[PDB]
Amino acid sequence: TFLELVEVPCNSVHVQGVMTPNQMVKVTGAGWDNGVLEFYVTRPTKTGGDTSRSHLASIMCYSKDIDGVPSDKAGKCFLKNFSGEDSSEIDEKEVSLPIKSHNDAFMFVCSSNDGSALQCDVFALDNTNSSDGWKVNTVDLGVSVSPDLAFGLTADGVKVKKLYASSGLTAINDDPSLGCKA
Repeated sequence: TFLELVEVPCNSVHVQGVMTPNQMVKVTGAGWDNGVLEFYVTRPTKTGGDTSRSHLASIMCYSKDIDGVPSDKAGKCFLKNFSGEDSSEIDEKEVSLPIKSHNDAFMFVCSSNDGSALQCDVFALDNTNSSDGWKVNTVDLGVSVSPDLAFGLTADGVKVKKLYASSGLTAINDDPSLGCKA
C-alpha cells in the first residue's frame, strides 16, 4: 500500500502534492561532522510543470557539538517559513526540539495530514534517552503543501544513510540535482 515509509531512491525525499494524503517523511542522518541540522521543504512555481518556487520551510537545529551555537538554546531547533502559498511572509519561530547528545544519530520527519499544511516531528537520539530510543517533538511549520514539496535534511558531515517517506508521499518526479537517483 502507498501509505508506508518506503526506502526513498534519493538523498532527499520527494513528493508531489497531488498524489496521496501524504502521511509523513522520515530521513536519517546518523553521523555528522559539526551538526547544525538544516531541514528544508520546497514548493513548485507551477502546478505540474515548471516547479521552482522558494523553499517553503526550513528547520535548523543548534546542537552542543557544532561551534557557534546559542549557549542558551544549544540543543534546540528553529523553524523558518518562506513566503509561498499560505505564507506571503517569512515566519520564524523558536521551538522545543532537544538535540544535545553528541550521539550523531538524528532524524527529520514531516507530515501533511490535511494536505494544506505541513507539520514536522524532530527525531533525535539522545545518549541519556538511548534506552527509550529516539525523541519525538512536534513542530507546526504553518506552511502549506503543493504539487512539488520535496524535502531534505542537510548538515556538514551528515550523510543520509537511510531515506524514508510514505510510499504515497514517495513521489519522485523531481530533478536528480536534489541529490536523487531517478
